[PDB]
Amino acid sequence: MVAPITTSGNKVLFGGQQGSIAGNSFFWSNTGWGGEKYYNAQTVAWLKSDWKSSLVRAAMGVDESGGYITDSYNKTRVTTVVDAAIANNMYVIIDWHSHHAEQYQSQAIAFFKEMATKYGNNNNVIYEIYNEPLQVSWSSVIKPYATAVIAEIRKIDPDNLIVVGTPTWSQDVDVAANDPITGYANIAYTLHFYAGTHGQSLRNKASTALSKGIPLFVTEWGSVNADGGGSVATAETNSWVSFMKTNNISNANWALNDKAEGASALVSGASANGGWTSSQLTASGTLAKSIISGWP
Repeated sequence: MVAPITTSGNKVLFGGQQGSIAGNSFFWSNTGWGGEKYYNAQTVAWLKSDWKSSLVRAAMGVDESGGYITDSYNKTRVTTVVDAAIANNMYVIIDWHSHHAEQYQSQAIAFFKEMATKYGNNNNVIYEIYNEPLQVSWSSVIKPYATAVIAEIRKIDPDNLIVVGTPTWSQDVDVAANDPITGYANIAYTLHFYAGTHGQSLRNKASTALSKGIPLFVTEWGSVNADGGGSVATAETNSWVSFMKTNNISNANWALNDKAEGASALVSGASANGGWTSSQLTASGTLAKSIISGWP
């Protein structure tokens, strides 16, 4: 039903043609952290019908407090959002939302094997296997774990996109480009930016990476500071959108959530049933709807 996603050189393709999609990341799924109330079919359908979103990202907390490693119901929140994205003809990222993914390798393999088995025949699904590595080695920390998890997914789901986290909160895509994962089909690399913190020096590294032949996917970006706080950087966000559209870079905005921080798209109390009007969107949410609604 939706077009299958593939990669070829530095391009992420849809039904074999260049293009890109825009949508939304939910906040951490973790029990007690307040983003869980939006993991439901009404909010998913509303992002589709009112924001024209093409994509939702289920950000399943792993080793953080209330994450999947101690609270099994995180997986239920993910499957609820996956089923709803399929029901609404939207792509969906299943995101192992950890800063230490290599330390939970067997758990990550088991989880992605169960997902690939249940969902691997749907074109909608994208596997994101390591949200945000920290200041750790690409060759000696991330790449060996990413290779192990990809080997296992590809034995079950030969095709659907896998997106791999990069060093330094998924900034160092130019490092991954110097030592890419070869031999497996349809693998892209994560770039995260926050417009209040990151500008031209980070676009320069993304340009280097694309020049060296690797495809990028922005599974998370914000218009505020990297810690999720602060003011919307409208002009810097525009420069990033220009860069993403130039290079057909798909993207998910952080976060569809109503916590009292700058990155939250919604004003606190915004209904979990969706139906939000203009005043229930924060400065960041207003700008993200504009970008997503206008995406080519």
